[PDB]
Parts: sequence; C-alpha cells; structure tokens
Amino acid sequence: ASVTIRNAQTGRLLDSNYNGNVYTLPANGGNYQRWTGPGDGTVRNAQTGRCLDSNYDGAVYTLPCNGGSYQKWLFYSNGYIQNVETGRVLDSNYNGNVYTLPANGGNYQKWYTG
Ligand SMILES: OC[C@H]1O[C@H](O[C@H]2[C@@H](O)[C@H](O)[C@@H](CO)O[C@@H]2O)[C@@H](O)[C@@H](O)[C@@H]1O
Ligand SMILES: OC[C@H]1O[C@H](O[C@H]2[C@@H](O)[C@H](O)[C@@H](CO)O[C@@H]2O)[C@@H](O)[C@@H](O)[C@@H]1O
Ligand SMILES: OC[C@H]1O[C@H](O[C@H]2[C@@H](O)[C@H](O)[C@@H](CO)O[C@@H]2O)[C@@H](O)[C@@H](O)[C@@H]1O
Repeated sequence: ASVTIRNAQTGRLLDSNYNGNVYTLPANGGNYQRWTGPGDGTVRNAQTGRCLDSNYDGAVYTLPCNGGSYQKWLFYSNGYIQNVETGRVLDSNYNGNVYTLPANGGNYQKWYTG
C-alpha cells in the first residue's frame, strides 16, 4: 500500500531523494513519487524509506524515521497535510519547491493523496 501525493494547484507529485531533498515533479512513474503511511503519523518515501520531515523555519526534507513529532503529519479532508509539531502545512510552488507555511486556504496547500 503506497500512494502518490499530488499538489491540487500545480498537479506536480511530492517526491524525494536519498540525499533527503523533498520537491515536486511532474509524474514520471518512479517509486520516489510514492509514499507509505504505517499509521503512526509518518509519511515514508516508498523508494528511500526516509520519513517526510520539516522544521519551524518551514524547511521540508526527509530523514531516517526517528520517532519525533516533526515527522508526524495529519491529513485533513480539505487536502491540507499538517505537521504535528509545528502546525504548519505542506505547501509547494510551480517551480517544484516544497516547504511548510501557516495555513492560508489557497490551493498550493491542498493535496490529493491516493
Ligand atoms: O534515473 C533515476 C530516476 O529518475 C526519475 O526520478 C527523478 C525523481 O522523481 C527522483 O526523485 C530522483 C531521485 O534521485 O531522480 C530523478 O530526478 C525516475 O525515472 C526514476 O524512476 C529513476 O529511478
Ligand atoms: O533534538 C532536536 C530534534 O531531534 C530530532 O529531530 C530531527 C528532525 O527530525 C527534525 O525535523 C529537526 C527539526 O529542527 O530536528 C532534528 O534534526 C528528533 O529527536 C526530535 O524529536 C527532536 O526535537
Ligand atoms: O497570491 C499568491 C498565492 O499566495 C498564497 O500562497 C502562498 C503559498 O502558500 C504558495 O505556496 C506560493 C506559491 O507560489 O505562493 C504564496 O507564497 C495563497 O493565498 C494562494 O492562494 C495565492 O495564489
């Protein structure tokens, strides 16, 4: 069981690499664009096994999963993906940058997961 996480505004897929960088890219069929969620709050890259992660400065990255709540995420019915620790929401732009920001209701902060 793995899902893609697609930005509602740009259509680009959340994606990450073994270096820990998180970004969005047009869908390319690769496993780096699939994510698993064991049900402990984590969103884990299907290819690298690293956990989606972010800090209070709004940086998003992956790290090996370490049990901290920076690596826990809440999926809302409106498509927000909120960081448990910071309460900021996963966000991205047309150029492929991924970050978190306080929720502003706009579509860049909305994601389709499936
Ligand atoms: O050939 C490597 C890799 O390329 C494509 O994936 C891109 C991106 O989605 C991945 O996050 C990064 C990981 O470093 O690589 C590319 O930039 C896909 O074709 C993928 O299947 C392939 O393994
Ligand atoms: O001790 C700080 C922090 O360490 C670990 O969290 C790491 C990472 O997952 C976090 O995203 C960033 C946020 O700045 O900090 C570390 O690099 C965890 O042990 C965490 O619970 C702890 O607060
Ligand atoms: O007015 C532009 C844009 O501003 C607000 O969104 C911000 C951020 O959430 C987006 O990721 C980036 C993407 O370029 O833009 C802003 O920093 C929202 O109000 C959004 O509805 C609006 O288009």
